Amino acid sequence: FDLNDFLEQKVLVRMEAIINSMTMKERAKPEIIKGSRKRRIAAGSGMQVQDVNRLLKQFDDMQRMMKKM
RNA sequence: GGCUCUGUUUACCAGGUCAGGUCCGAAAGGAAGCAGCCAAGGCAGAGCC
Ligand SMILES: [K+]
Ligand SMILES: [K+]
Ligand SMILES: [K+]
Ligand SMILES: [Mg+2]
Ligand SMILES: [Mg+2]
Ligand SMILES: [Mg+2]
Ligand SMILES: [Mg+2]
Repeated sequence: FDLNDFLEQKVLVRMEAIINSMTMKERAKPEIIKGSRKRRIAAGSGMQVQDVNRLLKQFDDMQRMMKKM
């Protein structure tokens, strides 16, 4: 379960936008998204880095649930 | 070394086109710009000079 799976699953638009600014490697392994990539993704999606942090957290909470359920 | 062909590789760090998202505007209209793709660069094989 990665960001591609989360992608398929104005807030929803904002969330898809952040994923749209990512490279395929970032969507496949979100853990590689550190400071520099967050900044690139944020500016590229018209968001603030804090918005990218919230999206990544939500993705993480979902991945954790899927791993279980 | 150079050029060409072919394969492959490359988040951002002055290229092009820029979906989505963003920004300015009441609108008409504009703008910046990530991903992708393209170009280009990296690593090689081959050919030519
Ligand atoms: K090549
Ligand atoms: K682009
Ligand atoms: K952009
Ligand atoms: Mg680039
Ligand atoms: Mg550009
Ligand atoms: Mg648009
Ligand atoms: Mg408006």
